[PDB]
Amino acid sequence: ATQDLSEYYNRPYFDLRNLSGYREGNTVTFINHYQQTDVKLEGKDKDKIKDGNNENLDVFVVREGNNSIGGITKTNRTQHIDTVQNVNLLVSKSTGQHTTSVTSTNYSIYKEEISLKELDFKLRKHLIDKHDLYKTEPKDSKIRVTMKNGDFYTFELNKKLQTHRMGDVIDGRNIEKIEVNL
Ligand SMILES: CC(=O)N[C@H]1[C@H]([C@H](O)[C@H](O)CO)O[C@@](O[C@@H]2[C@@H](O)[C@H](n3cc(CO)nn3)O[C@H](CO)[C@@H]2O)(C(=O)O)C[C@@H]1O
Repeated sequence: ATQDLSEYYNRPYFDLRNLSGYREGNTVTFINHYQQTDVKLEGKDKDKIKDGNNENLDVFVVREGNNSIGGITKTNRTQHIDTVQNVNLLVSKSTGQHTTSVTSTNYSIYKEEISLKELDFKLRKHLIDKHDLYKTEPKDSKIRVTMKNGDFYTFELNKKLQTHRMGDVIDGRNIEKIEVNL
């Protein structure tokens, strides 16, 4: 399962921007000058995308198992050459009963609207790359994303993000900080 988790979060992802998605049923189809991708609506995403053509979407694609789940957002209304938000990321690791660390960095946000799919996947890749995630059993460790209004979103690192959450989106301007406890 840990193996499975690392295989999943090590997969490539594709960050598509400002294109059309065509909803037929519970599937949104995207076409690139490179790939056709079919994206499943499994959650509250089902309630916002219109049947037929939807313009000016972005989508965060991870091939499952060219099928991906969720990760669809409104594209940015304006070009933001500067970032949308700077977010303190705070990782805490206990390399034993004797030693604890905190890494404290800046996570830039470039999207007005971002999916949980994107946060979950990117943070986990980060954590794999720089903090040995999934070299050990994850147990109880969680990412937590906290907003300015105190609302929060939890990602449990012992399982994949729940498919019904992949299409949930938040306002990237209102993310306050991100905290992880390995
Ligand atoms: C609503 C809000 O502002 N935050 C709220 C979040 C948030 O609604 C969801 O993350 C959106 O996807 O949910 C919290 O709880 C989740 C559970 O919602 C989620 N869940 C439950 C089930 C089955 O009943 N399937 N998924 O499970 C996770 C942990 O894996 C969380 O508990 C959250 O993310 O923290 C509560 C939070 O206040």
